[PDB]
Amino acid sequence: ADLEDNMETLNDNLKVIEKADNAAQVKDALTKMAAAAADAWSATPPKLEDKSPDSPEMHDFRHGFWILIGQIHAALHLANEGKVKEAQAAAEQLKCTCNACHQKYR
Amino acid sequence: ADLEDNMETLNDNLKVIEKADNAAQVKDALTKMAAAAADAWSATPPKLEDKSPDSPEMHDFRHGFWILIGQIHAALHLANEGKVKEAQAAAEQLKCTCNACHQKYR
Amino acid sequence: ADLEDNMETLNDNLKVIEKADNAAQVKDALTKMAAAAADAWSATPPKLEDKSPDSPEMHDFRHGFWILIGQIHAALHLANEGKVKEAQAAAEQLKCTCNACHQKYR
Amino acid sequence: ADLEDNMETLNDNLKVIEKADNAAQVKDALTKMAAAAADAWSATPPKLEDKSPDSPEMHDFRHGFWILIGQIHAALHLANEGKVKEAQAAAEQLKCTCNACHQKYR
Ligand code: HEC
Ligand code: HEC
Ligand code: HEC
Ligand code: HEC
Ligand SMILES: [Co+2]
Ligand SMILES: [Co+2]
Ligand SMILES: [Co+2]
Repeated sequence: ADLEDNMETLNDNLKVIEKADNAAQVKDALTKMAAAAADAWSATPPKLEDKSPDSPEMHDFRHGFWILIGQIHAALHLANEGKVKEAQAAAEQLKCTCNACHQKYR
Repeated sequence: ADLEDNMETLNDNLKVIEKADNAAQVKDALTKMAAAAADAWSATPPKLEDKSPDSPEMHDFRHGFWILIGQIHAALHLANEGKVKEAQAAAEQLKCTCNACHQKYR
Repeated sequence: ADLEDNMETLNDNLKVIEKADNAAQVKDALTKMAAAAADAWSATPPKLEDKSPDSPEMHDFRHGFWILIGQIHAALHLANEGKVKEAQAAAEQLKCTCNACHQKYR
Repeated sequence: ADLEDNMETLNDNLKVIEKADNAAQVKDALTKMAAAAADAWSATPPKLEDKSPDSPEMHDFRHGFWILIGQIHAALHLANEGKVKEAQAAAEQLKCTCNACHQKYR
């Protein structure tokens, strides 16, 4: 999917996680975030189009998704074992990763 | 120093970094925040003084300073590279982690 | 490429790095290793193939490539700074992470 | 405690974890490792004695304990859950962090 749609998927499912009651909903929302992040890994953002696909900026772009994916993965571990509030607090910290990439590249 | 002094250190040195002119000034303030974060790591915040030190809430509290310290290290690494403005942007992003802990435990 | 071929790309490029004489060779090789690692991410290894894709085992498998990719990125960071010796030593240390996953899933 | 005594604690408790047989054993050994890495953070290694305490080298040194403490804390999360196999696998991957710092600064 394109970068914009993966970003909507990330945004929509963070909202799902915030308002969720129960493990299964959080787990499904995180699984979809992980898939959208993995898909977005390979995109070139509008503001880096004139940069070489191996420039530091493009490396650091992919590095932001690497951080995000690890955080999603860890939240998924918590959700998978029923720790819903812990998973939600993990999701609130990973918002900071969204913000840091957005400040540099959005 | 106690937890309240550490937080004032963190807060004050965010302002120092924002208005700094050169890499040495950023590096010194970040060093002070790394020390105040490492010191707060072992504190018990008032809202958790009725939980056990070996409790999921205290482990999360401690984990929060570990996150903050890694982000402070990343910003120092930029300062050690002479990248003043980048280190300053990274110091600004710390606020998201400050807030994420405060939401839970302040 | 399949997992086999990703694994063989990782093996070959470690040698490339080991015998490299400039930063551009090391960067190149580390970039191909990052690529193959990301490709190996989504694979299912034989020894887990009668296992649920949601199992702790398959989560751990994926986590192992997340670890590897992070170390490769750190080695790339050093290569971008022209630190051929540091980047080579970091590359050589990747073998511990290679070996650690092999011990579990091979 | 001195750096040697902390490394002895780290080393001895790795071995206990590899040969442990109940949860509390792993948890207690990890808890001790957590403490020893915390203490060691603030030390100066012999090969870095004639370097500025705020040089990149001493910063990288401290950062290596930051990585190690993070990994110990994730292993401890598993142990505190009853996931002892898990946690022992996490223990094996920590060795790579030991080795990487040793190669550089021991
Ligand atoms: C990141 C850089 C920051 C900054 C700038 C601040 N904090 Fe914290 N903080 C935490 C707790 C539990 C408290 C309550 C302390 C108490 O009531 O005793 C605070 C408080 C503060 C303050 C107010 C201090 C006061 O005297 O009332 C300020 C100005 C402040 N902080 C700044 C806990 C945490 C964290 C736990 C993991 C983290 C991380 C931060 N705070 C981060 C920051
Ligand atoms: C990870 C779990 C480990 C383990 C099991 C050990 N270390 Fe370290 N280590 C570091 C340095 C600078 C030294 C030399 C200290 C000196 O010269 O005084 C060591 C040494 C050791 C030893 C040998 C102790 C002896 O006196 O012979 C042992 C058994 C040992 N270590 C175990 C530095 C670091 C780190 C810095 C970031 C990290 C992390 C580790 N070591 C990790 C571990
Ligand atoms: C880089 C490493 C990023 C991370 C991590 C996250 N986002 Fe992002 N996002 C990024 C870019 C470069 C852009 C601009 C894309 C474009 O085509 O202009 C975006 C955009 C968004 C948007 C707006 C999408 C749109 O319709 O234009 C949203 C809603 C968004 N991102 C959300 C989001 C969330 C919730 C994230 C963490 C969970 C996140 N993004 C991470 C780059 C990066
Ligand atoms: C798990 C997270 C792994 C990491 C990290 C690395 N490897 Fe790997 N490797 C893994 C598996 C499950 C296998 C078995 C593949 C199979 O289909 O049986 C392998 C295999 C290899 C091989 C042999 C290739 C072959 O066709 O048999 C090699 C040379 C190899 N692996 C090397 C290697 C290197 C150099 C790595 C990192 C730099 C590395 N592996 C990481 C799982 C995982
Ligand atoms: Co579209
Ligand atoms: Co492929
Ligand atoms: Co768990």
